[PDB]
Amino acid sequence: ALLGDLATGQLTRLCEVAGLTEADTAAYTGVLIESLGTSAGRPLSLPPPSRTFLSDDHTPVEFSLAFLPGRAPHLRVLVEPGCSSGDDLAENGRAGLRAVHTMADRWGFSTEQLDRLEDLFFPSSPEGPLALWCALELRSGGVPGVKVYLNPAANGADRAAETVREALARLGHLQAFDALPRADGFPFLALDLGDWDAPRVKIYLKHLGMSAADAGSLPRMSPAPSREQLEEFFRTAGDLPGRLAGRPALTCHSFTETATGRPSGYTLHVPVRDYVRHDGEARDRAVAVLREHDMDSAALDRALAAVSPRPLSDGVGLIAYLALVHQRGRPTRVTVYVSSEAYEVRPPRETVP
Repeated sequence: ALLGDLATGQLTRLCEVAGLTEADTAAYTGVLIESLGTSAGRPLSLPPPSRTFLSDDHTPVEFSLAFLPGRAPHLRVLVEPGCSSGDDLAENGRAGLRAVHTMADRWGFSTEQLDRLEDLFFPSSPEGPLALWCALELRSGGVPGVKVYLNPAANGADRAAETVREALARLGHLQAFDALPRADGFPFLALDLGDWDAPRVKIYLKHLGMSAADAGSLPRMSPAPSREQLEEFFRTAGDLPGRLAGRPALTCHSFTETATGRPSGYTLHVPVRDYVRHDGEARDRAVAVLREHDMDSAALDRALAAVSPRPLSDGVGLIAYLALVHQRGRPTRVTVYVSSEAYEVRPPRETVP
C-alpha cells in the first residue's frame, strides 16, 4: 500500500529473474528505499510525490533489463531521488545530488565529472522537465554501477545545445558536439559513476518523424552498426512496413575517449508504448526483437509478470521503450524498459493512428 513497498516487491521479483542472490537483493531493496527518501513511506492512495517525467504515471521508479545472448538479463532501476521535494525543481535537484553523493561516499567512487558540471545543470531557477535522475546497475556483489541523468534545458530549452556543448568541453570532449548528428532536441545528458572500464558521457537526442532508414544512418560511432539490423529493429518496434509520428524516437551517443573525436556507442530508443493498442502487442514486439538477437525472451515474460499481475492487453505503457545498444568492442544488447505502474494503468487504445 506504500510506494516503497510496491517498488521493493517489484524489485525483489525482478532480482529473481536476474538471478541475484538473496543477499544482493536485500542490499539493493535497501538502496532503492534510501533513494526514494521520505516518499518511500508514502501511501499509494495519495497522489505521486512529483509530476515527474520519469514515467507516464509519475511513479519515481522505472525498471529496465539489458539482454545479452546466453545470459540472464542485467537489472537496472531508475529513480528520481529528490521526488519528495515535489515539483520545486531547485530543491528536487539539490536532494537528488545529496543522494548521489551519499552513494559515492559509501562505495568510494569519484564525482569529479559531475561536480565539474554542477553549475551548468543546477542553476538557481531551473527549468524542467527534470533536475536529476539516478539509475543503479544491480550487479552481483551488492556494489552497483551508478548513472546520473541531467537536464540540458535546465537553463531554458533555447540554451540546451549551448549547455551540452559547454558540458562536453568541460569534460575534455572538445570535438564531441560537432560529431553528433542533427536533432530536434537534447532531452538528457548522462554520466557513468562508480567502477566502469570505460565510463561514458552520454548525449541523448530527440528525433521527430524518424524513418527506419534514418535509424540506421544516425550512428556516428566506429565501427558503424549494421544498418539492416537497425532498420529491422525500428520496423519491429514500431510495426512499420512510415515514420514514428507520435512519441519521438531517441538516439544516445556515448563518448568514452577523447582521441577519435567521435562517439564509441550508439543506442536507438523506440517509445513502443505510443505505437501499440496495449501491452500484449508491445510484448510481442519485444520478444521478436530479443529472439532476432539470440536473447532469452522467456526471461522478459517472467519480468513483466514480476512487475505487474495484470493482463497485458488490459492497458498500455507497461513496456515504455525498447532499445538496441551498440558499443565499440562490446556485444550487441537489447534493453527493455518496464514501468512500475504504481499510480495508474493507461487504458488500451482501439487504434494507433
